[PDB]
Amino acid sequence: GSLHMIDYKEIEVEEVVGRGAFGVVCKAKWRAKDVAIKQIESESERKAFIVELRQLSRVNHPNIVKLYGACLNPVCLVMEYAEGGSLYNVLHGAEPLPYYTAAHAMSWCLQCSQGVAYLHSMQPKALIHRDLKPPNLLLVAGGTVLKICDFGGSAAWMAPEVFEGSNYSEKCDVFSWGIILWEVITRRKPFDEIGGPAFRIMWAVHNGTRPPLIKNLPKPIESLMTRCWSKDPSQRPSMEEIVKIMTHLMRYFPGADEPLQYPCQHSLPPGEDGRVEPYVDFAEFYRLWSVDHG
Ligand SMILES: */C1=C/C(=O)[C@@H](O)[C@@H](O)C/C=C/c2cc(OC)cc(O)c2C(=O)O[C@@H](C)C1
Repeated sequence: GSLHMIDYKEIEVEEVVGRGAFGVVCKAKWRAKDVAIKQIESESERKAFIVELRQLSRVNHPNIVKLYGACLNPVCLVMEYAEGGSLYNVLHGAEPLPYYTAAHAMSWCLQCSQGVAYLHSMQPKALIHRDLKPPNLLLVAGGTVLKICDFGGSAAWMAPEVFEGSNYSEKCDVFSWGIILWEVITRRKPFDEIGGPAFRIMWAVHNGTRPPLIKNLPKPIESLMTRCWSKDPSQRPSMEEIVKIMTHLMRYFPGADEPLQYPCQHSLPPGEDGRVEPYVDFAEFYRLWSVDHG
């Protein structure tokens, strides 16, 4: 895999757009176009920036944030600017929050599984993301196109074998994906009710706690979600299987290409009796499903 060699002088560093695992993300201008720059803040980040460089140099997929190139003085990654910001901000950010549909929710998850299945298909060795969560998922094309960034606060999406220090596989990303599917359908932060620190989430998840069940969730979606959540990573489906299932389910989710443009004030969490109400509405799914089946 190859990457551009860029002069920091060619970059017009604009405002800070966020902060990740290491470094800082700024909006910037490079070769008349808009970019996202992840600059180095401390000498300790060098090993991570280099590993991210060699990894992202071989990665080319529509659902993965494109790394245009890099600077080596100072060390900085020049990427495509995801104008729609993070999925976390769309779901849980500052008001006004956008309205979104069951079709957007399923589409975002399909697209995330498409990018992760590409990473897992990597030869000679599969690439594991290890930090799949809404802050690391970015949106473009009016909030309709999802792109994964920052390959590995995260305890709520972490597979129990990972924090157990156990030998884990690409099945840890499948667990995180299952949590994200619950999170987009409910528009709730997973394990928000469990007060911090992280060890309290880890203890609960390690003991079998999973997000509450969704009232009126279609049985095929419920089965997929809970299989992804399995304690035993060998019982979880592969990403290739999630892609196929999610692809087939989209026939009952039209409208995923509709940009996010509507204001939303639905933004009120009802209650918790072991079961939560979905934020999205499955009425149209059930209707479209009946036409095909009976
Ligand atoms: C991808 C994820 C990441 O580090 C997160 O911490 C993220 O939430 C920070 C924000 C990144 C960001 C934000 C915008 O618009 C607000 C646009 C972008 O292109 C990016 C971006 O590319 O972030 C990645 C470098 C990291």
